[PDB]
Amino acid sequence: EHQAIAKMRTMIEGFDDISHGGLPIGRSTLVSGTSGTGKTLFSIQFLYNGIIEFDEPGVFVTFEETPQDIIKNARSFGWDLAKLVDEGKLFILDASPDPEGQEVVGGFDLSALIERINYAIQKYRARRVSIDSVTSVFQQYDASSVVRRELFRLVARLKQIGATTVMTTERIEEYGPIARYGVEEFVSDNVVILRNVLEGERRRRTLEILKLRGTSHMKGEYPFTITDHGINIFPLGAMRLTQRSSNVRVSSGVVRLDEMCGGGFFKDSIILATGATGTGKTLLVSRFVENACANKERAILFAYEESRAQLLRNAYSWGMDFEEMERQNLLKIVCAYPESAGLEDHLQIIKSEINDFKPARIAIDSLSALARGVSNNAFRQFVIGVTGYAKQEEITGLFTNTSDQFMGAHSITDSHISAITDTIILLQYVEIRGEMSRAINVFKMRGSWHDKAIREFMISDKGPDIKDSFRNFERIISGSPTRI
Amino acid sequence: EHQAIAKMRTMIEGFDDISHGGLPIGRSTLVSGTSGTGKTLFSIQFLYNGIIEFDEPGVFVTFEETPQDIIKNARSFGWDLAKLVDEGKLFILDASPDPEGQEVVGGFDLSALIERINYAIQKYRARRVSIDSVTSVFQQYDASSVVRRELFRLVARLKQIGATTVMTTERIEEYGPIARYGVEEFVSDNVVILRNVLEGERRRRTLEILKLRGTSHMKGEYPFTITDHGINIFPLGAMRLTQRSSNVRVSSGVVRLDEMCGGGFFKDSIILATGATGTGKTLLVSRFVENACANKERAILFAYEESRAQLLRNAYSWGMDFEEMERQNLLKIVCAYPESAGLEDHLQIIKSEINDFKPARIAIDSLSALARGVSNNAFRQFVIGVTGYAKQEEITGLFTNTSDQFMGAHSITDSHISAITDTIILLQYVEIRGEMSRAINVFKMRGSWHDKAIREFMISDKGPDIKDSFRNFERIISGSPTRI
Amino acid sequence: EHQAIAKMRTMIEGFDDISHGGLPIGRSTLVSGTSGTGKTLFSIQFLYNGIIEFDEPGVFVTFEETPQDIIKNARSFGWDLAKLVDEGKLFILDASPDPEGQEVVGGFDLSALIERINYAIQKYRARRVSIDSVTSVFQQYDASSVVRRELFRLVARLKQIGATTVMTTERIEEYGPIARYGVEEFVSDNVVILRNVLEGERRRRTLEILKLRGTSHMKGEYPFTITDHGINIFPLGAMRLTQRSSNVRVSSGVVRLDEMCGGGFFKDSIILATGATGTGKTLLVSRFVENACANKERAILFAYEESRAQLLRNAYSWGMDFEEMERQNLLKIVCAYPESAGLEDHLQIIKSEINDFKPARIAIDSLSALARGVSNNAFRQFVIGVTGYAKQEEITGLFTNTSDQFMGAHSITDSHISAITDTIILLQYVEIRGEMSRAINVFKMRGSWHDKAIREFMISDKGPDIKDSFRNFERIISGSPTRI
Ligand SMILES: Nc1ncnc2c1ncn2[C@@H]1O[C@H](COP(=O)(O)OP(=O)(O)OP(=O)(O)O)[C@@H](O)[C@H]1O
Ligand SMILES: Nc1ncnc2c1ncn2[C@@H]1O[C@H](COP(=O)(O)OP(=O)(O)OP(=O)(O)O)[C@@H](O)[C@H]1O
Ligand SMILES: Nc1ncnc2c1ncn2[C@@H]1O[C@H](COP(=O)(O)OP(=O)(O)OP(=O)(O)O)[C@@H](O)[C@H]1O
Ligand SMILES: Nc1ncnc2c1ncn2[C@@H]1O[C@H](COP(=O)(O)OP(=O)(O)OP(=O)(O)O)[C@@H](O)[C@H]1O
Ligand SMILES: Nc1ncnc2c1ncn2[C@@H]1O[C@H](COP(=O)(O)OP(=O)(O)OP(=O)(O)O)[C@@H](O)[C@H]1O
Ligand SMILES: Nc1ncnc2c1ncn2[C@@H]1O[C@H](COP(=O)(O)OP(=O)(O)OP(=O)(O)O)[C@@H](O)[C@H]1O
Ligand SMILES: [Mg+2]
Ligand SMILES: [Mg+2]
Ligand SMILES: [Mg+2]
Ligand SMILES: [Mg+2]
Ligand SMILES: [Mg+2]
Ligand SMILES: [Mg+2]
Ligand SMILES: [Mg+2]
Ligand SMILES: [Mg+2]
Ligand SMILES: [Mg+2]
Ligand SMILES: [Mg+2]
Repeated sequence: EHQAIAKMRTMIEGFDDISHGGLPIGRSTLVSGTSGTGKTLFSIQFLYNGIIEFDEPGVFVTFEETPQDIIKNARSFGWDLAKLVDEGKLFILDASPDPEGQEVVGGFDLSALIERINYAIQKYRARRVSIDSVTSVFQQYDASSVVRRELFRLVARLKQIGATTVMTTERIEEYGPIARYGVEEFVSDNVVILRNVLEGERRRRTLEILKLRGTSHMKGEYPFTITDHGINIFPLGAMRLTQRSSNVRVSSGVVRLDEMCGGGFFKDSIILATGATGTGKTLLVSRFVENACANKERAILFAYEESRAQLLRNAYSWGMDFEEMERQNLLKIVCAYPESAGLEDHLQIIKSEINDFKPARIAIDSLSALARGVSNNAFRQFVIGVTGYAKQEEITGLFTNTSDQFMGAHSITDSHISAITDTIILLQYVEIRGEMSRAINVFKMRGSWHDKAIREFMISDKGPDIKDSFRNFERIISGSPTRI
Repeated sequence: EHQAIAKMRTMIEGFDDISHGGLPIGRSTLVSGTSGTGKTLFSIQFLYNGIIEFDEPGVFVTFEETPQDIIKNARSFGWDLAKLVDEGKLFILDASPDPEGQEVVGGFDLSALIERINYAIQKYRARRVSIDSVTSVFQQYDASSVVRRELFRLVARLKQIGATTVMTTERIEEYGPIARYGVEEFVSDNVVILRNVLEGERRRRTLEILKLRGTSHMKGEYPFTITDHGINIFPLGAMRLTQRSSNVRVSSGVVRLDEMCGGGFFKDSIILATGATGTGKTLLVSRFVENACANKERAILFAYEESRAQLLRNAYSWGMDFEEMERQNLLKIVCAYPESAGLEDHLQIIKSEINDFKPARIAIDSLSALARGVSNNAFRQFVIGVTGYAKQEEITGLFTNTSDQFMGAHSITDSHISAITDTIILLQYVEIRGEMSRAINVFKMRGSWHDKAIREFMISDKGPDIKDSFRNFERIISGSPTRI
Repeated sequence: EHQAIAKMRTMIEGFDDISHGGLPIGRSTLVSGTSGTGKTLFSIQFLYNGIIEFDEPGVFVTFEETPQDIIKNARSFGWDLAKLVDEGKLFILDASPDPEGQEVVGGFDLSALIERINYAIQKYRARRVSIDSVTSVFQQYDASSVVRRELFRLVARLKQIGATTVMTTERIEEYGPIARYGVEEFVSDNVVILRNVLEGERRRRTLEILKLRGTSHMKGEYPFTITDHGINIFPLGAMRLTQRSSNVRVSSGVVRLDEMCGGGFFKDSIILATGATGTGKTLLVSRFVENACANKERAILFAYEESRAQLLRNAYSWGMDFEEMERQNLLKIVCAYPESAGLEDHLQIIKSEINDFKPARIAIDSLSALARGVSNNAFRQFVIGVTGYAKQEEITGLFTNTSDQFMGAHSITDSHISAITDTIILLQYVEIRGEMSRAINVFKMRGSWHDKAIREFMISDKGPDIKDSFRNFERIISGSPTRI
C-alpha cells in the first residue's frame, strides 16, 4: 500500500475504507460528537475488535462511566468484556470521581493518569488505548490554554509509549466548533467527527474523518447506523463502478413483455416501471416475483405502500398465489412505511434481508414512496445505493415509480433516476372514446433491441394482457390522443 | 446481570414503544424541555402508572412546586395522589425552599437530600423516584463544571440505592442546548427531550429519546398531546404495515357507482374522492354515510368545511334525512375548523371519537381542508395517520379532496396522497355546448375490476344520476372537449 | 379543595375563551413581552373588569410608572381609576424609586413589600392583584440566581395570601427567551406571552398562553388589538362550526341571475364573485347592495379599491342611485386601503360596524385587495374570520375576487377560498370575432340546483343584462373559443 503511515484496523464495518486502512499506529485519534452520537461505542468497539481479531490487549480509560456500566452496556451488542477482563486481555482503568469528592485534581492527575496508563499498558502488554470523555476531566474549572497543554501532554506521552490511541470528546452543536474548547482539533493527529443531525424530525447519524496527518482518506460525511452489532458504515461514495454484466436473460413474469424486451430482462440489470396511479406497476412487480419462484429461485418484495395482507388479496385476484410462495420459502415479503425510518436505515435493512435470504431477484415497490419528504440529493444517494448493491450482487432488481401526474408527464421520473437505470418500462392512461385505457411501453434497454410500440393492455383476473398499438392515433403520449 | 439492560414500563401511551420497553432499570433519565412542555406531567405519570399498574411505591422529590399544588394539579387528569399518599404507595418529598431563604446550600443538601430520598425509598419500599427540576437547586450561583459534578453525584448515589429515577431539567431554546448548562446531557445515561416547537403561531409537542446508554430506542421526534388523560404519544413511524385485508364489499350509496366499482367498495379499503369545488364530493360523502345507517351500522363524518346545520340542509335537499340518522344513533357528525387546532390534535380527536362510537365507516370531508397552512410533510404524516388507523381497525374510510384547479388538473392530488389510497373516485367538470356538466370516473381500484368509463352525471333532489360516457368527444380529461 | 383548577374570568374579550375560563385563582400568572406589547394594559384591565364585574377590589403594585400616570393613561380607555381608588375598590401601591436615594437595598424591600402588599390586600379585601414590572426591581444589580429566589418568595407569599395575581415582565426578543432572566418562566404557575411581531414594516400583536399548571388552555399565538376599549383578542380558532342554516332566499339584485341560482341566493350563505379585471364584480356588488335597500333592509359595502366619490359615479352611470341609499339610512359605505392596517385591524373594524348598523347583507369589494402583501395563511385566517362571523350572524355575504390572470385562469381563486364559500359566481372574457365579450356563470351552489350554462352578458346604463350561452362554441372556459 502506497501510504506513508502504518495503520491499525478497527474492523468496524466501513471505517477502515473511509480511513484508507484504519487508525495510524502510534498516534491518537480524536473522536468527537454531540450527546448520544456513538463515541463510547466507537472506542469500545475499537478495543474489542482489537482483542478478538488480533489478540491485541486494550486499556479502556473511563472518566465518567463506571467499569460495571461499560461492561453492562457492551452486552447490548453481545460483547462480553468481563470475560476479556478475566482473561487479562482488556483492562478498564477507572478514573471517574467518587460520589463524595472535593475540588481540584485535573493536573497532577494528568501526570498520575499518564503514569497509571503507562502501567496498565506495560502490565497487560497493551496495543490499543481509548480514553472516553477526557473532556470531563478538565471540565472542573479550565480555560482553552490549560486544555491544550494537558491534552498535548497526554497525547505526547502516549505517542512516546507507542500506543495507538482513541480519545473521545463532546461537542454542543452539530456543525459549529469540533470540540468544546476548540483546541482538541489541533492537538490530535487525526480527527473523526460523529454527527447525529436532526432535520425533519428524523435523526441521521454520519461519521466524518476531517483529518489524518500523513495519508489520505475519504472526505466528507458518511451515513451509519448503530445496531445489535455496533457501528455500521456505508461508504456510498467508495462504491466503485465495476459491476459484472452478462447477457443472461430472465423472464419478467409476462411472456408478451419478454418479447417486447427482445427476449426478456437481463439478469445483471435494473428495471424501472413508471406510470401514474392505477397503471399497473404494483401488478408488474407481482408477476416479476412469482416468476422467480416458478423457477425455484428466491426473491424479495420490499413493499412501502401496501400491507402484507393487501399484497396478498390483490395478488390472488390476479391469480398467482403468494401464500404458497412464502411457504415454499421462495418469496419473502417485507413491508414498511418510508416514514418509519430515514434512508440509511431503509438501505441497511434492505441489505441484511438480502444477505439472510440469498435473493436472485428483488423488487422495491415505489421508490417514489421512499422519496417522500427526503431531499432529492438524499434520495438519489439512496437510489445509487440500492441500485449499486443489487448490481454488484448479480441480483436482478425491478423498481417501481409512480408519477406525480397522470397523463401529460413530460419526464419519466420527477426524481431524475432515469440515467441510473438500464431498462425502463413505462405505463400510461390513454383517453379513448370517453374511457381510460392502459398502454405499456419498453422505453429503453441497454443491451437489447426491445419493441418500440406503445401497446395497450388490459388487466384481468388472469393478469396483464398486452395487445396492440394505437396505429391510427396521434398525441398518444399526451394522454388525450386524436383519431386520424 | 449477565444480560443487556432491563427496562421498566411507564405505561405512558406510546413511550414504551418509542423506548423499546421503557426506562432503563436502576438508572436515571433526564427529561428536559422548555417551560410548559410536560416535564412534571411526565414524572408524575411515571410514578402514578408505576403504582396503579404494578403497585410499585413511588417517591416524588419536588424543588419548587408545593406538595399540595402537585396533588391539586394531578386532579386535572383525574389523578388522586393524596389518596396514594395516605396508602403509603406514593411519598411526596418536599425539598422546596421556605419563604425565608438562606445562603450556601450546595452540599449539606446533596447528601442530606439523598439521605431523605434513601430513607423514603426504604420506608415505603419505593421502586420509582422522579425528581422535579433538579435545575433549580444549583440555580443558586453555580457554573457548568460545578453543575456537572453535582449531577454526577446525584446520579451516582441514586444508582447505588438502585432507584429507577426520572430527572427533570428546564431549557431556554427549543433547539438550543438540551439543558440549561449544556452539561446534563453528557452525565445522564438516558435523555428525553420534550419540545413545544412554535412555527406558524401554532405549537407542536414532540418527544425524543436522544439516547439510552445500553439499549436501542426509536430515534427522532414524535408528536404527542396532553389530554385529560395525560401525555399521549403517537409513534406515527412505529405503526406496522400489517393491515388486515378481505374481499368483502360495502355499498357506496350510489348503486350505479357500486356497479362501476365492480360490486361496491371493499370494507377494508381507503377511498378518495377528488375534484374541483362544486363537482360533488360532499354529496358522495353523504350518500356514503346514509348507506351505513340503512344497513344499521355506525359511521362518523368529520366535516371541516360546512357547519352541522348546513350539512343537514344540503343533505335533506338531496333527499336522505340526516336527522333520523343521528337519533337512531347510527350516525355521528363532528365538524370543526382545520385551524381550530394542529394536525397532531386533529389526528387524536379522530381516534377518540372512533373509540367512543365504534364506527363501521368513516369519512373526512376535505383532507385538502386540513392541508391549509401546514407543510406538506406534516400533512402526509397526518394522512398516513388517519389512514392506517382506519385500515387496521377494519374501518371503511372515504376521504374528500378539492383539487386547486377546476378543469386541467394534471394530478389527482396536489398533496400527492394518491398512492396511499386504495380506490380513487374522480369528479370533473366538462364544458359542453356552452355548459358546465359533470362526470365521474373510478380512476383506480386495487382489488376490483371497476368501470373504465368517464360517465357524465346530473345532480337533483334525488341525488346523483350517473349517465353515459362521452364516446363522441376528445380531450375530455381537459375539461374542454372537442366534439367529433 | 379536592377539585380541578378553578378559574377567574378576566372579562378581557377573547382571553377567557383561550384560557378556558380565565386565570387560575390564587395563582400568579406571568405576562411578559417586549416594550409596548400591552403588558400594563393587561394587568390593569384585569383589575378593572374585576371591580366593575364582580366588585372584587384590586391592588396594583407599580415599580416604575407613577400612580398619577397609571390613572392618566387608563383614561385612554375611559377608565376612571381615580374614582375607584376613592371608592376604595382599587388601591395603587406605589413602589417606584424617587430621583434621589442610596443602595445595597436588595432583598430588603422584597421582604418589606411582601408586607406592604399583604397589608393592602387585607385592608381592601383584595381578590386580584397585579404587579407591573417586577423585573425593574432586581434590575438594580442581580444575577439569574438571585432573581429566582426573590420571585419564588413573592409568588409563594401571594399564594399563601390566596391572591390571584398577574406579574409583568419584559423581554428583548419577540421569539427568544420568555423573560429577561430566563428564570421567571419556571417560577410562575402560568406564562402568557404578548408579542409585537414586526414583519414587513407591519406590526402584529399576538398573545399566547404557553402554560397553565393543572388545567387546559388553547395553544399557540392569537392576534389581538389595542383599541379605545382595551385589549381585544380574536380566537379565530375557537370559532365553532355551528352556524345556523336556512332555505330562505334573497335576490342578487339581478333577476336573471336569481333564476340561474335557481330562485336566488340563500340568506344564510356566502357568495364569491370571481373574474379578471373589468368583468363586472363591482357591478354585482353594487346591484346586490341596492337590492337590500329596495326591501328597506340595511346593508354595508366595504370598498377597498374605489373611493366613496367614485363608487357613486360608476354606480349612478349604471342606474342605481347610492345617494338616496345613504339618506334613507339603509346603506353604509366604508372604504379604506388594505394598506391602512393589518388584517387583524380590518376584521375588527368589519365586526364593529356590523354591530353599529345591524346589516342584513354585506359586500366586500375585493378580497384579493386584502390579500396584497399578507402571506397566504394570514389571509385565509382573515377569510375564515369574516366568513364565519357573517355566517353565524345570519348575514348574507358577497365577496369579490379579481383573478391574477384574464382568460385561461385555471383556478377560481389564487388564494384558494373557493372551498370556504357556498356560492361561486364566475365572470369571464370571451374573445369572439376580435371582440372582448363577457359571460356570467353560476359555478356552484350548495343548496339550490342553479344553471350550468355559461351565459354571455353585457353592461349598459341599465346595468347587467344576461343573454345566452355560446352553444355553438368550443373551449369557452379558456376564453379563446372556436366555433364548430
Ligand atoms: N443495541 C443497540 N442498537 C441500536 N442502538 C444502540 C444499541 N445500544 C446502544 N445504542 C445507542 O447508542 C447510543 C449510546 O451512545 P454511546 O454509548 O455510544 O456513547 P455517546 O453517545 O457517544 O456518549 P455519552 O456517554 O455522552 O452518551 C444511544 O444513542 C443508544 O440508543
Ligand atoms: N381483478 C382485477 N380485474 C381487473 N382489473 C384489476 C384487477 N385488479 C386490479 N385491477 C386494475 O389494476 C389497477 C391496480 O393498480 P396496481 O396495483 O397494479 O399498481 P399501480 O397502479 O401501479 O400503483 P398503485 O399502488 O399506486 O395503484 C386498478 O386501478 C385496476 O384498474
Ligand atoms: N387536563 C389538561 N389537558 C390538557 N393540557 C393540560 C392539562 N393539564 C395541564 N395541561 C397543560 O400541561 C402543561 C403543564 O406542563 P407540566 O406542569 O406538566 O410541566 P412543565 O411545564 O414542563 O414543567 P413545570 O410544570 O415544572 O414548569 C401546560 O402546557 C398545561 O396547560
Ligand atoms: N338540490 C340540488 N339540485 C341540483 N344540484 C345541486 C343541489 N344542491 C347542490 N347541487 C350541485 O352540487 C354541487 C355541490 O357540491 P358538493 O356540496 O356536493 O361538494 P363539492 O363540490 O365536492 O365541495 P364544496 O362544494 O364544499 O367545495 C353544486 O356545485 C351544485 O351544482
Ligand atoms: N386608546 C388607545 N388606542 C390604541 N392604542 C392605545 C391606546 N392607548 C394605549 N395604546 C397603545 O397601548 C400600548 C400601551 O402599552 P402598555 O403601557 O399598556 O404596556 P407596555 O408598553 O407593554 O409595558 P409597560 O407600560 O409596563 O412599559 C402602546 O403600544 C400604545 O400605543
Ligand atoms: N356606463 C357603462 N356602460 C357600459 N359599460 C360600463 C359602464 N360602466 C362600466 N362599464 C363596464 O364595466 C366595467 C367596470 O367594472 P366594475 O366596476 O364592474 O368592476 P370589476 O370589473 O369587477 O373590477 P375592477 O375594479 O378590477 O375593474 C368596465 O370595464 C366596462 O366594460
Ligand atoms: Mg452522549
Ligand atoms: Mg459516552
Ligand atoms: Mg402500489
Ligand atoms: Mg411543574
Ligand atoms: Mg369542495
Ligand atoms: Mg365540500
Ligand atoms: Mg402509486
Ligand atoms: Mg414597557
Ligand atoms: Mg417550568
Ligand atoms: Mg372593483
